[PDB]
Amino acid sequence: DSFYIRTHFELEPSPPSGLGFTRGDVFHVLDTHWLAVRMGRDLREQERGIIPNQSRAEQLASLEAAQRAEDLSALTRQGRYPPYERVVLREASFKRPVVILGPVADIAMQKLTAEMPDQFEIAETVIIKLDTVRVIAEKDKHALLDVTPSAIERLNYVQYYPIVVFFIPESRPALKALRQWLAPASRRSTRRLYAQAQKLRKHSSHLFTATIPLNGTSDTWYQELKAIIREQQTRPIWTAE
Repeated sequence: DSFYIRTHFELEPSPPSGLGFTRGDVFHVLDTHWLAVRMGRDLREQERGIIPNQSRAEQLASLEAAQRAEDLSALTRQGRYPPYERVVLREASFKRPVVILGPVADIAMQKLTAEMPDQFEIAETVIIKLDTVRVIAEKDKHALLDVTPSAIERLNYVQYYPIVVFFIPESRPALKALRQWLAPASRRSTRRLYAQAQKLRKHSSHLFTATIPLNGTSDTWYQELKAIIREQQTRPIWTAE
């Protein structure tokens, strides 16, 4: 047989063929102890190898449960996901949340809702709740999110699959200029924000669905932004088969 599978328990790599996985990873199982291939955010096949069959998989999961006595295990329970979940690709039947990362999340989010109140609303955070995002997607709008990598992994896990856009700053000066021009009254460290972007790029790259170079003070990055949201909104995402 052949199909796509999503894994809901942890497994360590194993020499030479055995593949390791984490809650949320997806495998194109080529043949059925199963021959499988990992699927990256690219949707392009990556490491080829071996993975446990349904039966061994169920045991390995029961085991990992008993051993209990960004960790996503509470969601696997609250979601009632099985060790293996057969998935297929479909275009989202809802407007996908949009996560803006980088030193202009605030500017980007204000301009979007100001220009298009009917397609965008900022998700209100105090701590972010899924229901907040759900309520906004129900109004048929993109929920705009300013959140951590951890938040992003949770949304990916429950299959809201945000569009994640990271903005790359030229330099601390170049960013201070940009901010002074687009957020004149803003009182926030051009310094804390630049270093934050560096931290995100270093360790969080894997969660980005797009990056966009901040290269001046013109509307270009904002233009590319808008095009990228409308495009990736048509791209097929994983969903339960």
